[PDB]
Amino acid sequence: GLDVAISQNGFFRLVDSNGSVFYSRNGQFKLDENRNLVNMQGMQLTGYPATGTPPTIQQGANPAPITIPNTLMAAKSTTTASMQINLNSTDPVPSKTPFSVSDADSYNKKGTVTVYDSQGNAHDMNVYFVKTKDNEWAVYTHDSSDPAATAPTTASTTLKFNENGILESGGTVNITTGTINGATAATFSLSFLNSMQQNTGANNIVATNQNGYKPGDLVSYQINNDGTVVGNYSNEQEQVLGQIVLANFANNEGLASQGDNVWAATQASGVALLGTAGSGNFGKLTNGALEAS
Repeated sequence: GLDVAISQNGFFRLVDSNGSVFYSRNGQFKLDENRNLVNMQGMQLTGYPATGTPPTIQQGANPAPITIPNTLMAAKSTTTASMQINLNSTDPVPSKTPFSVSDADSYNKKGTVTVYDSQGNAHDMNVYFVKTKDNEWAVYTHDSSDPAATAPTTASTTLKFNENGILESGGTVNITTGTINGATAATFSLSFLNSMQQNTGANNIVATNQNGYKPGDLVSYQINNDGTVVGNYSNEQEQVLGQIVLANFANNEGLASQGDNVWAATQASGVALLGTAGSGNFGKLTNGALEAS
């Protein structure tokens, strides 16, 4: 239940299911099963549609019932990931060889980042750091979520730090996951940007990130003060969904009262002249609204 009623001039422009056009300052809307914003009589709020990719609102558009679709979005295979680590320059070179994901004294640090394939399966990617000599650290990776994956015997990259402990080379490497339940692997660039070798400390992962996700439910929608309607999604992205139109008449005294505070245009009032809040004839909405799904 949204509330964007108008203490100002301007009317919202509504249509009934037959396309007849009505006007009201009442701003109480519910999102119905048809994915329209409707008043208590079931009339549909109208505005300019969004078109293109990315979707945008054009100046040339016919007002139409606002929709807030409601259709899902696909999954998203990971193509980037990052891990920022602080490594201890005083760490020992492990004496236990060879490196093995199962021998905890064969490496200096282990971290994890969960990535996704196109089907949305999670792959828990384990990342192991093995100090090889002064200022150099071999990095092994392994998809812990794939039982058929070969154990890592060769490093995916080697981090080299300069005398000041700043990352000098080896900080970017393409990784391919294993496969899960017959689905194709993810292939992503793994970045160690902003990783450093401290003069003294304990090996510690400060941050990880990646850009994939599972077909997953999302979050909120809002009406901005220019009447643009935007959806907010759980992938940290947004989509414009429409833009509410306002109407003005040459003679408001001529409008036919329909009861409640709803009105119809007449010969006496003149035709509705349309625009948007915050432009031309119309000032901004007093605030807008924000609603969780």
